[PDB]
Amino acid sequence: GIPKWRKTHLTYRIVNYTPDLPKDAVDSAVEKALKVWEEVTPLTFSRLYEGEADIMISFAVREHGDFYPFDGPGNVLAHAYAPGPGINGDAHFDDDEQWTKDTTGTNLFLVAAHEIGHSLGLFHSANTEALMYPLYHSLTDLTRFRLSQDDINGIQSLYG
Amino acid sequence: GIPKWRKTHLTYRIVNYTPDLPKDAVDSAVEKALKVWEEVTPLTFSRLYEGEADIMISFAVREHGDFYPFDGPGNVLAHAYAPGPGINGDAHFDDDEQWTKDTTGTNLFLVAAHEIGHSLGLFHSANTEALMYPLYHSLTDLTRFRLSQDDINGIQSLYG
Ligand SMILES: CC(C)C[C@H](NC(=O)[C@H](CCc1ccc(-c2ccc(F)cc2)cc1)C[C@H](CCCCN1Cc2ccccc2C1=O)C(=O)O)C(=O)Nc1ccccc1
Ligand SMILES: CC(C)C[C@H](NC(=O)[C@H](CCc1ccc(-c2ccc(F)cc2)cc1)C[C@H](CCCCN1Cc2ccccc2C1=O)C(=O)O)C(=O)Nc1ccccc1
Ligand SMILES: [Ca+2]
Ligand SMILES: [Ca+2]
Ligand SMILES: [Ca+2]
Ligand SMILES: [Ca+2]
Ligand SMILES: [Ca+2]
Ligand SMILES: [Ca+2]
Ligand SMILES: [Zn+2]
Ligand SMILES: [Zn+2]
Ligand SMILES: [Zn+2]
Ligand SMILES: [Zn+2]
Repeated sequence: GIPKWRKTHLTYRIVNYTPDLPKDAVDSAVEKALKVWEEVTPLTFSRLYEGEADIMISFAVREHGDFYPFDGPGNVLAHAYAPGPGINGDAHFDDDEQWTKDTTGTNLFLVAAHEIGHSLGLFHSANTEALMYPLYHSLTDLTRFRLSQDDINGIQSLYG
Repeated sequence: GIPKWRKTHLTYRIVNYTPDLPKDAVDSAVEKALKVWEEVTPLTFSRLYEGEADIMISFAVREHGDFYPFDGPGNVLAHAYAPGPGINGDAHFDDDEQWTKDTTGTNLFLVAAHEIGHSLGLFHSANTEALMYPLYHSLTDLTRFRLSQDDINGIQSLYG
């Protein structure tokens, strides 16, 4: 079993942008989310501006080309696929959500970090404070965010 | 993508039993859980008493031969793998839980039905009342259980 990338150097591409935030803010959020994982593993990510990258990142609403259509405001916020070729490893964000860079609304960085966890092969955690918990919740202060030991052990068991 | 069985006739085997309930009660719970899905799809399940079946069902505690050890009482109640050969499609139940046939404790039938959903290729639902919701909750009256329309649409989109 054990679904994981057979390589440690991964590429990603931000296929399109959400109009909720300025371009630079989307880039920063995605970059930060990736750094969260690079800090505790031997993985590195390189950005591509064309073609197909291992991790294709996009914002879409309702039916968007795959088997799982989004559901409008609320409920499912995004979805990501486990490691593998093609659609696998990709992360889609529901643009019917209002993506933010702060504590209000739906914070892009927080959700992006979680989705990338799935793209790397992680399942959910039972720890209510773990990044990989199933339900989203906003933080009072973003600087209070940190990976729980559960998150670290999980990703390290897969890579190193 | 779309992880699903390439066949509609599946076999299952109850590899071992939990001492929490009498044998006949475990068989009944598993049988009922399978019937839940047979009622809304063209799938059929046949029981095997030896060798490897597509869906291997077992009760275990802590480290049990796979990559994901159980965690003692509470937290993760069980885990099942998506369709595929070998360990894929299998469902493991944490025996550190007290499995019951009624509304108290951890109801085996309810959890088994959910796990089988995963074994068939389903992901979680955002509907708090759907069988495929991420968090377990006991019912006041078992006869009040029924698949939500979300559960039905999901399994039917995969099979028929
Ligand atoms: C019952 C759930 C639907 C509830 C819903 N949750 C989601 O939307 C999740 C949110 C993920 C998340 C969790 C914790 C933190 C966090 C924040 C701060 C922090 F400090 C720590 C952690 C951050 C992000 C996104 C998807 C859902 C995948 C669903 C299953 N599916 C379908 C599918 C299709 C294709 C591929 C895979 C899959 C697949 O898995 C995922 O889990 O990745 C939720 O909370 N909604 C919500 C919350 C508040 C307000 C409004 C709505
Ligand atoms: C944050 C969660 C951990 C919380 C926890 N949830 C679980 O344990 C789930 C329970 C499933 C379930 C949900 C609803 C109903 C129901 C009941 C009545 C009804 F009317 C309708 C519905 C029935 C069953 C089982 C696993 C967890 C998979 C975890 C991720 N992992 C690891 C992994 C390893 C290998 C393979 C795959 C996977 C994989 O996915 C799964 O989702 O299948 C919970 O609730 N605990 C709890 C609740 C109450 C008291 C004590 C504890
Ligand atoms: Ca991909
Ligand atoms: Ca949504
Ligand atoms: Ca939006
Ligand atoms: Ca199997
Ligand atoms: Ca447990
Ligand atoms: Ca037990
Ligand atoms: Zn999608
Ligand atoms: Zn998730
Ligand atoms: Zn297991
Ligand atoms: Zn589940």
